[PDB]
Amino acid sequence: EPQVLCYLTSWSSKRPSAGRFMPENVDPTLCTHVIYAFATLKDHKLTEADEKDADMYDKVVALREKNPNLKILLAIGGWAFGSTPFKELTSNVFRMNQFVYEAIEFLRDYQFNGLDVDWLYPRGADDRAAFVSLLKELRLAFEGEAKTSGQPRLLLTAAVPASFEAIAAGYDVPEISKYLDFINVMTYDFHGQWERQVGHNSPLFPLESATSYQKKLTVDYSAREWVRQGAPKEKLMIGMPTYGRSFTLINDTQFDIGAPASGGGQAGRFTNEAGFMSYYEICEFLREDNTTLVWDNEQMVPFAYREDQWVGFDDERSLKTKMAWLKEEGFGGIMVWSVDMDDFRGSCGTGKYPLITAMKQELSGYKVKL
Ligand SMILES: CC(=O)N[C@@H]1[C@@H](O)[C@H](O[C@@H]2O[C@H](CO)[C@@H](O[C@@H]3O[C@H](CO)[C@@H](O[C@@H]4O[C@H](CO)[C@@H](O[C@@H]5O[C@H](CO)[C@@H](O)[C@H](O)[C@H]5NC(C)=O)[C@H](O)[C@H]4NC(C)=O)[C@H](O)[C@H]3NC(C)=O)[C@H](O)[C@H]2NC(C)=O)[C@@H](CO)O[C@H]1O
Ligand SMILES: *[C@@H]1O[C@H](CO)[C@@H](O)[C@H](O)[C@H]1NC(C)=O
Repeated sequence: EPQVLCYLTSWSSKRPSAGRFMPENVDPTLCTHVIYAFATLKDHKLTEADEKDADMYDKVVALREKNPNLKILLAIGGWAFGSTPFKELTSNVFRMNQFVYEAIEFLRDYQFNGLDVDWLYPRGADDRAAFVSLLKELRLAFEGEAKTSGQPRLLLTAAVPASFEAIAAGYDVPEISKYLDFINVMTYDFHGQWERQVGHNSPLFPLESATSYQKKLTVDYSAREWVRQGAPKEKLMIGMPTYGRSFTLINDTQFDIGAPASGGGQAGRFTNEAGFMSYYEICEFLREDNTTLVWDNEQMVPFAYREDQWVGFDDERSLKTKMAWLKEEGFGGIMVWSVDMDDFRGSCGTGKYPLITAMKQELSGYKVKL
């Protein structure tokens, strides 16, 4: 029963032209869960991050109206949110607990199936405990709300980093595994525009060339590191990106892995952030005159370059290769960032939703067992 958790970004509705994505562009039979990103905290209380995000929460739910087994979650936090609103939330108990109690109310008001807690990232010994405390009080209050109210319990999931260094620094893995329904490993952003050398967003395996250090910055090593630190395989949802990480090359003749980069690459027309492109933006890039598509047979992922623009991404083949690895490793399913950056319109010339469809196909008939 492999689970497929799909993140829906709220800000995708603000995209121009075709890029614009709304909750009813979602194929309600694709994913097993849809997670809406993100909400915020208004004085340590879970709330809408924008005034008529509200009607969107209502639109993203009632995807259930056409798939009643579909679970809809609300996400809190994310990258831009930072760590500060979480240290505050968890600095004292009345604050944290009244957040829990009121979040349930909030969640039930909108008829969300659960909460995805995305604190990026706890660091150090007291952040470690605050994170476990937060997860414990929420999970326990959820359990205890189900038997006072008599409804199916609210779900508790959390997104977690890939880096082994990040795991040690902020994550008591046996403890959070205990309270989380689902552990969403963000096995992407291994390399990107913060770096001055070309590297791939999401390599499954490393180059044989690689330093022992970077042999660790792979989907395979990361997911396994989590298993090593206590994580139950059936709760491990391995992250799958539908975007690629792009670079501007210092020199056009140097396009290989490790090639010097001045920084991020040209923003896509619709996502408007230099450093990455959606998959439908990748497709246009591929269609352009003399773009060179390269398959990395060691890393099992593709990248492509034209002139001084270089992008490493996931396609149908690499994602299926990862599904074969995941079934072989016995993981409980996948997490997708994000449903709105897959080619949902089918403009790439393949099917509609070609990336998530590919992963679905390869997961068919897979039962996770122990
Ligand atoms: C090996 C190692 O240590 N590597 C790290 C590397 O991990 C670090 O990169 C960061 O990784 C984390 C995952 O661990 C990324 O956060 C995840 O993944 C999602 C995709 O990257 C991320 O989506 C981003 O969310 C932002 C909001 O928090 C989006 O900002 C939005 O930008 C829009 C313009 O483009 C704007 O209109 C919106 O208003 C704005 N939204 C908000 C709320 O402000 C951003 O666009 C989006 N990126 C996308 C969609 O591609 C999620 O936040 C998060 N998912 C979760 C929590 O479930 C994070 O993105 C990575 N950071 C960067 C800068 O790439 C890296 C950082 O330097 O360090 C390495 O060492
Ligand atoms: C690009 O790199 C080559 C070496 O591969 C070098 O000879 C050339 O001068 C460079 N071109 C520039 C910096 O414009």
